[PDB]
Amino acid sequence: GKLVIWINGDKGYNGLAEVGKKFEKDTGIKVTVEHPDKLEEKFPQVAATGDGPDIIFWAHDRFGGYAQSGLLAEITPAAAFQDKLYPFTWDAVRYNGKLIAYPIAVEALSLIYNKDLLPNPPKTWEEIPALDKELKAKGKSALMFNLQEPYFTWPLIAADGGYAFKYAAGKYDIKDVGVDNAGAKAGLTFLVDLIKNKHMNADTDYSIAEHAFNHGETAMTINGPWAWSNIDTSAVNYGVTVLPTFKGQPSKPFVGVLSAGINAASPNKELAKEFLENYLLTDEGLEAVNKDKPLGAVALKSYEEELVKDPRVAATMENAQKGEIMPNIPQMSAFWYAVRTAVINAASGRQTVDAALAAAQTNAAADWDVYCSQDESIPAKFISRLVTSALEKTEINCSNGLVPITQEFGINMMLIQYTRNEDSPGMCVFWGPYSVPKNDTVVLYTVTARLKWSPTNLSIQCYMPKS
Amino acid sequence: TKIEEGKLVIWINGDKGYNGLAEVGKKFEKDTGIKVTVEHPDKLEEKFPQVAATGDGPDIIFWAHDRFGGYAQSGLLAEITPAAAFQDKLYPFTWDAVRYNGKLIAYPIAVEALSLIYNKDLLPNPPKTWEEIPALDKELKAKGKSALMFNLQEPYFTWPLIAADGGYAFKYAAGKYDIKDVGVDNAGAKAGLTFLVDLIKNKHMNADTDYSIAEHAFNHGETAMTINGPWAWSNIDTSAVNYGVTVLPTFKGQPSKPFVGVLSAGINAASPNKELAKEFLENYLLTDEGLEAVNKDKPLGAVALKSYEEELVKDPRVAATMENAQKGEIMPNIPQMSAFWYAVRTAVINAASGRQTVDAALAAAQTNAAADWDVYCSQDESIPAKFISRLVTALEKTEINCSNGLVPITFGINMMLIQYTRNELSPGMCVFWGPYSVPKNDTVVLYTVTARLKWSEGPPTNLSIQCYMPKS
Ligand SMILES: OC[C@H]1O[C@H](O[C@H]2[C@H](O)[C@@H](O)[C@@H](O)O[C@@H]2CO)[C@H](O)[C@@H](O)[C@@H]1O
Ligand SMILES: OC[C@H]1O[C@H](O[C@H]2[C@H](O)[C@@H](O)[C@@H](O)O[C@@H]2CO)[C@H](O)[C@@H](O)[C@@H]1O
Ligand SMILES: *[C@@H]1O[C@H](CO)[C@@H](O)[C@H](O)[C@H]1NC(C)=O
Ligand SMILES: *[C@@H]1O[C@H](CO)[C@@H](O)[C@H](O)[C@H]1NC(C)=O
Ligand SMILES: *[C@@H]1O[C@H](CO)[C@@H](O)[C@H](O)[C@H]1NC(C)=O
Ligand SMILES: *[C@@H]1O[C@H](CO)[C@@H](O)[C@H](O)[C@H]1NC(C)=O
Repeated sequence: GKLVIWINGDKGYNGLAEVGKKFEKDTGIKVTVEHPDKLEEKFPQVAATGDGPDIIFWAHDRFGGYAQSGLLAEITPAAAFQDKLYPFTWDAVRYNGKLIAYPIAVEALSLIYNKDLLPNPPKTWEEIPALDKELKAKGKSALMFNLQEPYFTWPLIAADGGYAFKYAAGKYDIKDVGVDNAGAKAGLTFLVDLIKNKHMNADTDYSIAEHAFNHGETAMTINGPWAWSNIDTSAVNYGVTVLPTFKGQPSKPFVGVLSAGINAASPNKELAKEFLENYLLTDEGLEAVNKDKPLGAVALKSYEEELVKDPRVAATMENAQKGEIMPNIPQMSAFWYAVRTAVINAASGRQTVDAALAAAQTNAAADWDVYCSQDESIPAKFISRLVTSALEKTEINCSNGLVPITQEFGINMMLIQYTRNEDSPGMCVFWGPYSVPKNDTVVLYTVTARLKWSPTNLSIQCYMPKS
Repeated sequence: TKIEEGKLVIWINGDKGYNGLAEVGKKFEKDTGIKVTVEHPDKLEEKFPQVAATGDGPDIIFWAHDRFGGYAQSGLLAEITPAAAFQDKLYPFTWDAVRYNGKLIAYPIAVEALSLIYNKDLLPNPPKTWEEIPALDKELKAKGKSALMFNLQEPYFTWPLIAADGGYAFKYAAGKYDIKDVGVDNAGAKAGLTFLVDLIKNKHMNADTDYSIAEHAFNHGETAMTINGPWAWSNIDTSAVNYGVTVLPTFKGQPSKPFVGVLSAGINAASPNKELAKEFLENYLLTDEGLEAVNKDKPLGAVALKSYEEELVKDPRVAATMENAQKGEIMPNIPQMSAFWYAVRTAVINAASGRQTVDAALAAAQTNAAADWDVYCSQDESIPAKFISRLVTALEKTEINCSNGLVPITFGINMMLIQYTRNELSPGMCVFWGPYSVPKNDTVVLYTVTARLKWSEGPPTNLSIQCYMPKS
C-alpha cells in the first residue's frame, strides 16, 4: 500500500515528492521519491529480482529494453486521457504495438549562453575556436559541456550525417549503423581537434560544466531544461538558443521523452496509474515539478500551451525538431554505451577517431556485453543478449585459442580470464597486456569475436590500471 | 563499478543477528568515518549470484559456506589474504570450509548445527530416539499438545534424520568429493525419510509445519519439542518457556547427522571497497566485542573465533550445538550443493504431499543432484523463473519439456527463462506446466517442468523443476 518512485537526480524530484504528498493526503497512500545513481542500469537488475520501485522515470529510449525483459506493465489509459497528450509522445512509448509507459515531457539539448560575456553567440561550431582564443585572453572560456556522456556530443556527431540506426522496412535496422560514416568521423574529429588545441578539456563532465558556466567562468554550455533552475539561482543572465551548425548543417540532438514506466512486479499498479493519470499529469502537478526544475515541453496539452510562451521551451522544441526522436529498441542500451566509449577514448587519445568509431559500430549492435573488473585476479564476464528474433555460431578469439558458442536461447555467459593460466577446460583468456598510447598508468586486454548469421566481427576491450 | 565506493553494504539472512552487526557498523563508521548498511533480503543466497554477475550487489555477503563455492566458480568472490597470525586466530577446519581451489573465498564468522530444543516442564527427559516420538505425541495429543514440531519445508532441518542411517550428499574420494556418487537414494535415506513420512501419515506431525508454525507452536507451549539452530534461542528467550538444548534423537541406534554450516562473509569481486571490507572483518567483526554484539542480537552458535568460543562452550546450549555438530558433517562447498539441496527439498515435499513414493522421490532426487543445475523461482508471475546450467568440465545435450513445447539446448554458463504465463516479450519460449493443485494447501500453487539430459556416456537422466506461488 505504498508507491516508490525512481527518477534521476538532475530532474526535480522535490516537486514530484510534493505531488506524492498530495496523493498521500487524499488517498492515504504514502509516496516516496528516490534518485539512485545510474538508475537506468540498476533498475533491470533489481526488477528481475522482484524488488525495485513501482514507477520508474526515464527517457523512453531505455524502456523498450525493459519491456523486452518483461519488467514493464502494459498501459491501458482511457481514450480521453490519451487525447489529453500529443500523439507523437504516445508513439515514442509504443513498443511492439503496446503502450509501455506514460509520456511526461519532451527533452532536447539546447545552447545556453551568457549574454553579458557573449551577447551574440555563434551560429556555427567552426567559430568556437576563434572565440575561445579571445575569451581565454580575458580569463574566460568559450564553451564547456559534458564530454563523458555521448548524449551531449551526439548533436555534433550526427549533424554531418552520423546516425545511430537506419530505419527501413517499418523498423530500425540493426545491421545498418551509421557511427562509422564520414559525418560522424567529421564531427567527432572536430571535437578531438577542439581538445587538441586546448579549447576544451577531455576530462570535463556534467558537474564541471555546470560549475564553470553557472559561476561565470565559461560563456556557453550545452544542456537541457533541468539545468535552467540552477542558473536562475546563480548571478548569470543566460539565453537559450539553437545549437551551432556544423559544416553548414544544424546540430541534431537525440530527442528524449521523459516517461514513467510501471514495474511488472508491482502490486500497486492501480495506485501507480491513479497517481500518474489523475495526480502527476495535470496543470498543477507538472507545474510543481516544473517549479523545482524545468521539464522542457511537457506532453500535456493544457500546460504545454502555457509553456510554449517560454522562449526557452520554444528553443527546446526548435532544437528538438532539428534533432530526432530516440528509438526505444533495447539495442539503444548498447549504442549509448558503445558511443560513450568512442568519445571518451578518442578524447583521451587512447584511440584514433577511426578505430573508436569502428569499434563503436561493431559494439552498437550488441549480442554480448562485457564486464571488466578493476582487479586482474577476478575474471571479466561475458553476458550475451536475449536475441528473441540469425544467432547461429559465434567464435571467440582468445590467447589460449578460440572458444565456439552456438545458438541455444535466452542468456549465455562466459568468463574471460585476465592473463593467468590458472587447467585447460575449454576456457578463454584475454590478450595482452597491451600498451595504451599517451597513458603509462593503464594497460589494455582485448578479445575479438566473429559472429555467423543466416559474417560480422566485434572487438571487446578492457582497460585496467597497472598499479 | 555499480557498487557505491566509500561505503560498505552487507547482506545477511533474516534469522541472523543483523542488528548487532549494524551496531558493529556504527563502531566502524565512528572510527573510520565509513558508513555500513546492513540488509537482509529474502532469498539472498539465490539473489546474490544474479546481481553480482552484473557488477552490483553488496560489498560483503553473509551466508553458510556451502553456497560460496558456486559463487567462486562464477568469479563472484574476491580472494581473501589474511595474515598468518590472523589465520591462526581461527580453527583450521573453518578456514578449510571457506577454502575453494586453494584460495580462501571468505571469513568463517561462526559454526552452525541443528539441535533439539525441548520444554523442561512438558518433557522431563528428552527422547533419545526418533522411534519414541510416535508414542509420546499420542500422549501429548490427549493433553492438547504435540511431541515435535519443526520446519519440514527446508531440507536443512530434515537432513539429520535422513542421513543418520547412512544417507549422504556426496562421496569423498581421492581428496575430492565425487559428483557422480550421490547417497540420497541409498537405504539409509529411505529409512529416515520413510520414518518422517510415517510420522506424518499417523498425524504425529503436519506436513505443512514450517519455521514460523514450529517456532509459534513451541514458543507458545503448543508442542513439547522443536529442531532448530542457535538463532532461534533469542525468540525462545522472549517467550515464557524454560527450554533445554540437547542432542538430536538417534534413529535406528545411530546419531542424527545434521549438516554443519559455517557462517561466513565473502567479499563481492566487483566491490571497489575490498580494503575497507577486509579492515572491517578482521579488526571489527572478528573480535570478542563484535561477536558479542551480534551474539546479543542473535546467538551465533559456536563461533570460529577461539577467544570467544572458549567462553561460549561454557554455555550448555553451545556444548550441545558442538555435540550435534561433531556428530554431523561439514557441508561441502562445491557448486553442486545447490543442486543437492533443491533435490532433497523437492523429494521431501513430494513424499510429504503424497505425490510420489519415497523410493521414486529419492531416485529422482539422485538424478537431480548430479547435474549441477539451479533454478530461481520468482514470487511474482510477471518475472519468469530462471533455470541455470553450469558447465563444470559432461552434458552433451539438455531438452526441456514445456507447455508450449520442448526446447532443445546444447561452453560457459547458460541461463534459460521458464515462463509462468506467456507475455509480450520468442522462438525458444518455455512456459511452465500448470498451475497445479497442492494437497492440503489452498494458498500455494505449483508449476512444474521436466528436462531430459543426455551425457553421451551411459543412461540419460531426467530432472524436475518445481516453483511454488501464492494465490490472491
Ligand atoms: O548519455 C547517453 C544517455 O542519454 C540519455 O540520457 C540523458 C537523459 O535523457 C536526460 O534526461 C538526462 O538525464 O541526461 C542524460 C545524459 O546525461 C538517455 O536517456 C540514456 O539512455 C543514455 O544513456
Ligand atoms: O535447506 C536448504 C539450505 O540449507 C542451508 O541453509 C541454512 C543456513 O545454512 C543457515 O545459516 C540458516 O540460515 O538456515 C538455513 C536454512 O533455513 C544451506 O546453507 C543453504 O545453502 C540451503 O539452501
Ligand atoms: C586472433 O587474434 C590475433 C590478434 O589478437 C590474430 O593474430 C589471430 O590471427 C586471430 N585468430 C583468428 C583465428 O582469427
Ligand atoms: C590514464 O588513465 C587513467 C584511468 O585509470 C586516468 O585516471 C588517468 O587520468 C589517465 N592519464 C592520462 C595522462 O591520460
Ligand atoms: C503451503 O506450502 C508451503 C510450502 O512452501 C508451506 O510453507 C505452507 O506452510 C503451506 N501452507 C500455507 C497455508 O501456506
Ligand atoms: C512432456 O510432458 C508431458 C506432461 O505434461 C508428457 O505427457 C509428455 O509425454 C512429455 N513429453 C516427452 C517427450 O517426454
